[PDB]
Amino acid sequence: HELKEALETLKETGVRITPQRHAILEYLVNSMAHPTADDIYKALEGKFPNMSVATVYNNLRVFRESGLVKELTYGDASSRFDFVTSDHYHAICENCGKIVDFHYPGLDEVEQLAAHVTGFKVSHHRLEIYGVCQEC
Amino acid sequence: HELKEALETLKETGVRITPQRHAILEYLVNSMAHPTADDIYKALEGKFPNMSVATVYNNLRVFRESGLVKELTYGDASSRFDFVTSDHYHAICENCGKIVDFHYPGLDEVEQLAAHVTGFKVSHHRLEIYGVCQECS
Ligand SMILES: [Mn+2]
Ligand SMILES: [Mn+2]
Ligand SMILES: [Zn+2]
Ligand SMILES: [Zn+2]
Repeated sequence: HELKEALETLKETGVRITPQRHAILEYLVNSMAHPTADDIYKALEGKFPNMSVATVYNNLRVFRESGLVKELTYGDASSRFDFVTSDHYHAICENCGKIVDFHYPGLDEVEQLAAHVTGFKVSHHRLEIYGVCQEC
Repeated sequence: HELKEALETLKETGVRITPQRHAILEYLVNSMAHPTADDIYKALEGKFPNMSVATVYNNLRVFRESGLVKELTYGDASSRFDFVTSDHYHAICENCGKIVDFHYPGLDEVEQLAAHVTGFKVSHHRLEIYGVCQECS
């Protein structure tokens, strides 16, 4: 399980798992959205009455640092979060902004090709597909 | 041809070409960098003593709107600009931010595949490749 593994990964970097830090994870696993802190907040305010939104935004910043989630920094504005379940391409709606998952290998090529044509130690690549829902 | 065609396209949407508006283009064609307003500014302050940075930032915003240049919005603070041609790929330096340009036909595949697996009216795609120089340079 993705819970099981992730929970051990926290232990590994030190991070102790309080009941709320757990609740945030279980949510990130189950919710096949790409939620923002506030969606996590209002979903979990439960239940966790004394937890602030910044605190969500902090736990997430912990999880990010220990490679248990990616921060979709784009853009503006508020930030979205995936879960490094891996991996993974993003198709976004130009209108509502929803984020269907989808996979496509491969893929390299560049890495490999550009590495050739530019003389660059290629770290990784980012690929986004844009369109519309579903309408929306 | 580069200039010739572009100059005609301004004429097309109406936009009149003053000496400075011209100087900006010739620069954008010649400089196979992906300059920012300020690189264009300090390069052309010349020569064009009375033209402000915002003015550059405006003519470029004109050129953008009439599809003669793309604005590399990413990111944070300053914006980069690339004189549109065809059609087109970017590999970025994680250290100094240099932008080479490569080409990988193609393409698509998805676009097409995703369109199938998600039920989307796929407009376009964006692809960057990240690495390091060259060391840098
Ligand atoms: Mn995703
Ligand atoms: Mn380019
Ligand atoms: Zn939509
Ligand atoms: Zn570099």
